[PDB]
Amino acid sequence: MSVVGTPKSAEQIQQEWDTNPRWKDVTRTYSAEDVVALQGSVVEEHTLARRGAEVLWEQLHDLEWVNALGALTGNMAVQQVRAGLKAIYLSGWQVAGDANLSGHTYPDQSLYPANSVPQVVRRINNALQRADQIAKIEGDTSVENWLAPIVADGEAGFGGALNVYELQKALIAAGVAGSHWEDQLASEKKCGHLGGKVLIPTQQHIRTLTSARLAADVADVPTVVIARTDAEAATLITSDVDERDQPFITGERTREGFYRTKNGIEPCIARAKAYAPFADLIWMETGTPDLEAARQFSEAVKAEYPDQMLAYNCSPSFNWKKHLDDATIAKFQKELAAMGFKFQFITLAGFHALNYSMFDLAYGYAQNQMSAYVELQEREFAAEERGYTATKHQREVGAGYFDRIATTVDPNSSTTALTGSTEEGQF
Amino acid sequence: MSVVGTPKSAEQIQQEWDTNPRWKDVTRTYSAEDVVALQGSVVEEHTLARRGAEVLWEQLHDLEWVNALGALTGNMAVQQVRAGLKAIYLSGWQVAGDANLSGHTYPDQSLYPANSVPQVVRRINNALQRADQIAKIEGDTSVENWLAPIVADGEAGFGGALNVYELQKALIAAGVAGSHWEDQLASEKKCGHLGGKVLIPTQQHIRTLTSARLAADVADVPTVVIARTDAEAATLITSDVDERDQPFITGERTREGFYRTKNGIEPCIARAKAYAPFADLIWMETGTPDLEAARQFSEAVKAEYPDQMLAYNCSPSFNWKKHLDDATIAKFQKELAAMGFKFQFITLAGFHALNYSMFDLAYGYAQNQMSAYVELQEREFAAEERGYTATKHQREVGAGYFDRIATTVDPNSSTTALTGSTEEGQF
Amino acid sequence: MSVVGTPKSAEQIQQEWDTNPRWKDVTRTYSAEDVVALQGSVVEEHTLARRGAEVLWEQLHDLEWVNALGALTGNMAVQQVRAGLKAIYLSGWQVAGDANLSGHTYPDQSLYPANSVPQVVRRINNALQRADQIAKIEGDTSVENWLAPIVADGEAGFGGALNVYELQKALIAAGVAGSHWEDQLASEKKCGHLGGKVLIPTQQHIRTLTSARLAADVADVPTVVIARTDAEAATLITSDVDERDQPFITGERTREGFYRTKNGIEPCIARAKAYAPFADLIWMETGTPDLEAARQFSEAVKAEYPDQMLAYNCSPSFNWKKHLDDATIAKFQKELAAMGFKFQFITLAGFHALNYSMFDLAYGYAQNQMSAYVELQEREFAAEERGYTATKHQREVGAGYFDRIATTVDPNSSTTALTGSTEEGQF
Amino acid sequence: MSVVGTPKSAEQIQQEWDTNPRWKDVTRTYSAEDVVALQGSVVEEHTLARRGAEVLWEQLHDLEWVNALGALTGNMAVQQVRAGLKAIYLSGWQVAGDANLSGHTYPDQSLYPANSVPQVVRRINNALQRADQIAKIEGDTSVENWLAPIVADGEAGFGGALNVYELQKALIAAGVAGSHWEDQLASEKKCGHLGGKVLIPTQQHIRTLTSARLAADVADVPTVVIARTDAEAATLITSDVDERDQPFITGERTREGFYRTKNGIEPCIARAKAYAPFADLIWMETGTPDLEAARQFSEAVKAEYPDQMLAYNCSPSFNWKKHLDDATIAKFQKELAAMGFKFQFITLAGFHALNYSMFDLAYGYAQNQMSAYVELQEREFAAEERGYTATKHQREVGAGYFDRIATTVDPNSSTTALTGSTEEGQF
Ligand SMILES: [Mg+2]
Ligand SMILES: [Mg+2]
Ligand SMILES: [Mg+2]
Ligand SMILES: [Mg+2]
Ligand SMILES: [Mg+2]
Repeated sequence: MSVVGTPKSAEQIQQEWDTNPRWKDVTRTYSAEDVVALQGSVVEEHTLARRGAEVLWEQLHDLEWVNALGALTGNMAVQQVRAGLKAIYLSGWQVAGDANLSGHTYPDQSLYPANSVPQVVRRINNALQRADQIAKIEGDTSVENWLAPIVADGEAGFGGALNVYELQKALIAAGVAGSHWEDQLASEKKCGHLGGKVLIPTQQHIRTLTSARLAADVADVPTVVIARTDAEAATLITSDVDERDQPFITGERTREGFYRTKNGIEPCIARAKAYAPFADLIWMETGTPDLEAARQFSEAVKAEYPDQMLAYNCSPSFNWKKHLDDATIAKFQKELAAMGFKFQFITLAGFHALNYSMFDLAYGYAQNQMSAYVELQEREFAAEERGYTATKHQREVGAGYFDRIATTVDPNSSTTALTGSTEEGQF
Repeated sequence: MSVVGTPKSAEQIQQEWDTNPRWKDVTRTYSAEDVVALQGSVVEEHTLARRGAEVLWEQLHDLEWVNALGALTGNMAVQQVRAGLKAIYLSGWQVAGDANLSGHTYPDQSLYPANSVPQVVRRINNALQRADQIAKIEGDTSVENWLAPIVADGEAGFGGALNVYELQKALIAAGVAGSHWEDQLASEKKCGHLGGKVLIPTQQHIRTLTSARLAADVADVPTVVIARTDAEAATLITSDVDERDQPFITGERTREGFYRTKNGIEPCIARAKAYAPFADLIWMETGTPDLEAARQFSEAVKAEYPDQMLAYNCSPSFNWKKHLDDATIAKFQKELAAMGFKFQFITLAGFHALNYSMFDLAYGYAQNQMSAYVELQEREFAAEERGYTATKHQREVGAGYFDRIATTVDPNSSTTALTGSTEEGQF
Repeated sequence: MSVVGTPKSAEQIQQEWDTNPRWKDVTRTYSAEDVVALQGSVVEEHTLARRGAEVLWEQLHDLEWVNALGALTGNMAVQQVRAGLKAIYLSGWQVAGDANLSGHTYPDQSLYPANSVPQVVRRINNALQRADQIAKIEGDTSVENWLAPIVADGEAGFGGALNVYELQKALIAAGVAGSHWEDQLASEKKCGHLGGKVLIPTQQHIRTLTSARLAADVADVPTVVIARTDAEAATLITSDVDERDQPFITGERTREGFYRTKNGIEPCIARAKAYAPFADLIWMETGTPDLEAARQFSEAVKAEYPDQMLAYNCSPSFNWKKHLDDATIAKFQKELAAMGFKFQFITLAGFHALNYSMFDLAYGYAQNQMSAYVELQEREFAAEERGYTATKHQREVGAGYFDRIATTVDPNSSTTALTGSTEEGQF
Repeated sequence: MSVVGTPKSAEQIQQEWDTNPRWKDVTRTYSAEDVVALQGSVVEEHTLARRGAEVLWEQLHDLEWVNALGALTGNMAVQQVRAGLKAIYLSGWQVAGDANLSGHTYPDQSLYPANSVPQVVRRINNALQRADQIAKIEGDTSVENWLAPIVADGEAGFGGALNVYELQKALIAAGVAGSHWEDQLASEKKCGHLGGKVLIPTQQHIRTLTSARLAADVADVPTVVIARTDAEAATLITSDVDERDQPFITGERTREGFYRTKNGIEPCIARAKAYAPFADLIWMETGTPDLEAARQFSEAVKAEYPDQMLAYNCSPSFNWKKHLDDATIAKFQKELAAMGFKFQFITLAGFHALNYSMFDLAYGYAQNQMSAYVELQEREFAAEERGYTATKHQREVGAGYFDRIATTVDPNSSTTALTGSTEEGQF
């Protein structure tokens, strides 16, 4: 036998919950003994999840606010970090659209296999690790921490409390820093800005949030748990069993058996308060980018919970200039941070940048061929003064790093890559 | 017992070989009976592989030339077709860098799992199929053919003839139209524009081209087979056993057992000639974008095989404006076309478009937050006159197509997505 | 543009629904035109799905009955067919237990990723195809059909109607012949012999059966659709919306909002009758093997639907000796077949055979080392008289088939595998 | 900003290499600073790989010998440990045959995707972890260590030194304890007991072993590195470049350029000695299970390398009773153990166990239906005396464990699985 990965005792775990300020405003309805009972004889260490979660928590407290863009590939996350961004957002919508394990293009309705997001978390972490390895051998100290924390989409958990548990565990195994969970019926899940949304009862989402925390505790990592409510626009709910939901129930039913419910900020606020003890961050989806509406939500929840941090989705599902002038747009995130919205993210940033940049290049290329590509390459060259490095694509993906591996195994290797390359001679 | 998928007879196959103009200049050193014995009692129909290969072959003869850009995600290929391109190039380098089944970022050295490119082939077809389905329910006739032919990188085959066979079979099952195969040692494979390259003997590559043809024949599809030679810059070869290679052997050997060999256009020309009976297209990697060297290579091959189509890599591994003036860049592809270069491609187009667009957005975002994203969204709106559609990301990704499935199953469904979406109300 | 895989006209499909006996007893609530609307410009052929479904249907009408054993690996399926079986069962329980895409061991509660069963379907077809390729090379006419139809577990569809649709589509792409769908809540799905089952409303299961059929129609293949009811033991239902369900609802609720419902054969019979127009086979999960209960169910259904075929789970979750005697155990399937149970299967056969054989082997090995193994080898030699071939393991996994590919490419290869093998010299 | 996962200093690594008896006679031709240079800013902890490798190294010394059977599924490994076995062997031949990521059935020729064995390593560890978790909840302490060390097949590394590096790294991420590497040309790899084998030069294999050690060092885990030579039967070698290989070169060549070499125990002992400073265990492939040949190989090695442990493949490719008597067969492993073979394993145990046990059942089932199955269920019942537990399949697979998760999350949950089960009532 062995002591490696020996689980902590329940008293040690209790001590930590009582001692670490991380757990100041955090309610667990299960016991430390319950956690240990689920741990077996060996607890795998999850370095990147631990490191990420701790970094993320400090950033939410140390910065004015943390903003992120949705990344759907590893290289996308690398560029975000290279450009000075300090956190990464992993969008389930983007995974459905262009990066899931079925191989298919889907709308955002939880259609893809449930291990799809964990795979992209692991991909993003691998890509940042490579960027980190390359920087080290290059003596590049331009970025202090390549392993920026990742906050990923847990959707509606793909089923019940057990599905939620397995997803959080998978996300942790892959190195996630934070995960979010929404109070929608999993079998009818929608993007927050699609219609046809169905809520589940308040208590059912507390079970989800409890389940997400249990998985993190059993995995012995301080995963940041975010609760999201879709009650601003959802006109349906699965059941009227929960007394907290009954005030918005209208009596009318649909043919499927769903109850109609009165949507808006009011049930969002009540839901936020109920989730607060079980959420590190709280997020309500909205129909418009509106600062007053955000202030309204923020005030009401902080009245009850002064230190409860909030999250906001600066969604590309909004037509921004339709609703806001350049001046409000420019100050949007700053104002939001003043209200307690400490995590802010553009969910579909990667989808749009990728689709637009390839459309633009392919269109020019269709008309003018190489002239069109040369314009991009020249922009890349120009971008180097900003810190862009990917013009030299070979070193960017690690040709220099694997040369070092190769010469470590055999210094006189005849088959190394960078020496004699066009990159060496032309860039 | 059934007659679904029953194998043809050798006689039928032979007739096909004798009379189909597709096979005019194709040498097969195995028998039609050999093919049949490999087919068991059922042959699966590969619709996309068949359709793609037939469309590709006609475009090569119908169009002045077929050009393409490297796609590494499904959405990229969609935007390329939407912008008017008629074929998709699937780059092994890009798969190594940002889209392979290990989840890691790699340089272009055949490090990733051998089913990686096939998986991307299937993804790209899935994505094109989605765009096709959406076009049909939207009444969108702007794109003539959504299922553009995919030409994919078979690298050095990941081993010997059998690994080659299995890779070609997997590409076909995934629906590939064409595949290219290079005369390097698989265990030391490099991007053409990296150094450290090791050639295999001429006959070993003829064996590769034979295996790739054989897999296509057994799968019963007219897959376009592309032969690539890396002799312009490789200074090593695994063996001097082949008399056609001996004139360039120097005599010196490395510690690995590799022979030094004289690189340049001369051994490329000879190899291209030995490969011609086994290749629908021939491609030589070169160190610069140069019409004269292209002309030189084209002239010499055509003098011996007048109907031999060629392929040219318009590589991002070149510093284009360091080597050419804007006038020469503007005419490059049409000039190449005139010489017989019928398939032309920018291998790493995807990697650069993706990396540069995200660096630029993230950089802007870091300084201006929402102002930076809105500039992109506005550029997207502006692009609609050119044919861009992804600004409406919900329908782009099939929300309307799935709503159609939903209402087909249940016309009274209360939970369809687009009705009441912010997309519908703001776009 | 091309003719390959062009979709049929609505008129043509209608013609088939009208005139093909296959659809005699089949209700479709959507139209032929709805099917065409969803097929885009190109319809992929699915040879193995078509062949298997056609073959399965014929067998259901020819043989007294069709039985099968649950297979979780490809070799297992190969051996089942070798041993003379005519169909393969693909258990979701077994996939959860030992063959799903998360890599984890799960209980049967829809915990694993939704593309796990399609991947095993594809695996089993690949394995059978290799067995079929090898036979055609060894001139083995022993087995008449290596491509036995596969019937696969669709569970509760992993969510809503769209999740169901996507599962069926992926099952078909992998070459499934038939699929079964059960009337449970997916977020709380259970093995039928587990407790805590929650039913869905009758109409919701008709929605599922409809979705499964629609995916088959869109994919243009006559997949066998199987309807399963879990009403014998389930005491919970999600809603009281459906009038057909209301007679069993007690009026008592749970804290989650579920409704208590009266379980037993009576609701199973009512549900079966409701599912009948949408199901090629109907299957009632039961708590004990009981020829009497089976006849009761069988007679009640046939009274309304005389030609409705049924299916029966001979479940290892039963203690067979606690309930029955040797004489009846021997007649069991034959008697069921006379009541109209035309498809019969042992769900967990593979789990038990694999787990037991390995335990027995390992146990002996621990105390007796090589003696224990040598014994297994002897039985394998013995079993050769009954048709077993796996003792010559090299040729069993295709060493000779691949040698043939190798010599097809190059007859003079010095790197063939079987020549010089210890299989050639010791066997 | 974090110090979690900060790598050790060169000096600390150096100290471990100097003083820790683990690294006693281990040559590393690279430096401690070379290792650190490759580690980036963060080193991920690999709990199961560290634990397994440490445990395995101890067992190899504390125990008389360590023996193992090839496992190819997770359940298979659980039954091996349950039966008292102390280590698990992961066969590449078995992955090729029935458990690789292409989904196809293959002969043992390195045809499958290179990440296939790592996936089975992860699966096996997951399976053992589940069993550990259940046993802890059931108070079963009959197995002291559920997480038995896993020794895995690295084959010929799927290419060059960098492919070896990545395979070893993936094996470690998955939790491997040891890995073996053979001196064949990957592009022509064969199972040891097939023919058509090709050796690579001695120094090339040293490169392989050095790369495998480097990956383990960079990953900071004491992975057990095993070298295998295939020189006993191989009559071919890629090159005559290595002077240690020249004595066996005959001078004859093939049309492929390979060199004919004299096979036998002679080059095996020479290669064993060359590999010894780079291998924790040495393994020689034999034509027959002969104790005398093993004595001859062993003695020759210990005379120069006294502490060098050895490994032996008790292979099903041998017809065992065709060579040995029941008296020797029974003493075989004990005898080998004396000679210095502390690791012995049956490569294809799982294959034969699986294929036979399922052919047996399916064959009975085809004649006798349910009678055949109950025969099996009766044996499983009979085995609960020896410790067999899979009869109660629900608990075996985690039903009780997930019930505990469910009740921890919500003690009032009315949808738990075991209460009301047939397992709770019939077993
Ligand atoms: Mg989302
Ligand atoms: Mg809180
Ligand atoms: Mg390439
Ligand atoms: Mg099932
Ligand atoms: Mg092996």
